[PDB]
Amino acid sequence: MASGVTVSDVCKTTYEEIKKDKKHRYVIFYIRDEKQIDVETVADRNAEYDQFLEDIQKCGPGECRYGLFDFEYMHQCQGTSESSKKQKLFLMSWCPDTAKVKKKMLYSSSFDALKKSLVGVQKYIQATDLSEASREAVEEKLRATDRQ
Repeated sequence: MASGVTVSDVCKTTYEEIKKDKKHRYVIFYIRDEKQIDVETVADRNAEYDQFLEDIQKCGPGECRYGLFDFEYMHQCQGTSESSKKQKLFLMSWCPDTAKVKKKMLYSSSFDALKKSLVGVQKYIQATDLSEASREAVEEKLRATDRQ
């Protein structure tokens, strides 16, 4: 990583689909050649967050990953179960920053780089280790930027 990342076309095609048809519920980005952004994992609502969690950590422990998720979250308030169905896009960087510095240098540039490609996402948050990246930890950061 020499500060300045190239986004692969796989990211564009996924975004153009997820923005219109959104049958690519969440796209997992991987870091390409340690200087480019790539898409090496895609999944839809057929898989749940548990399967998502297990599969990514199975694919690799300590490297850089990203995830753009467009889902309709129903937020209810005041004990009134109106359930405000709000579709929200979130970007999450799955990368152990606490690991090898050569690895965290890579996502350092690309974290802001892909924001240009998947522009329109609401919140971008990083999750380092499996302790920080869990299904519950995912719902916490998505509601933290919401409104009661």
